[PDB]
Amino acid sequence: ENIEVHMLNKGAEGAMVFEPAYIKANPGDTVTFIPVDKGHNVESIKDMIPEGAEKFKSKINENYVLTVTQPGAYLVKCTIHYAMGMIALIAVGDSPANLDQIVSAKKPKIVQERLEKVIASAK
Ligand SMILES: [Cu+2]
Repeated sequence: ENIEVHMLNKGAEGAMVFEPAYIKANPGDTVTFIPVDKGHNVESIKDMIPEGAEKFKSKINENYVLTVTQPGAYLVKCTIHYAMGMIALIAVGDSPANLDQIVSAKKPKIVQERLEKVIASAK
């Protein structure tokens, strides 16, 4: 199945957000990122995707279809607005083995707070 995600300048959680910011998917699903506001992209974060997965980076303002195969958790960002907290978490399959590692990893304090809300007030 397909899961559609919007990239927005402003949303429920504030400025520069992905909606939804928590995405549950199964191997073989697709995640479609739609730039409803311009100035955004999607890129996988170094060491914050499962082992075996390839990294990716889309073009600014492009509609991007991501096919997820390897199970685990994926933290993705908007390259442009990562420092302002623009991130989304994709969880592929149940009990993603690297999720605690991702939560502990080093990242901007604004992104850390949003990530904690996605796993709490999101799952
Ligand atoms: Cu952005």
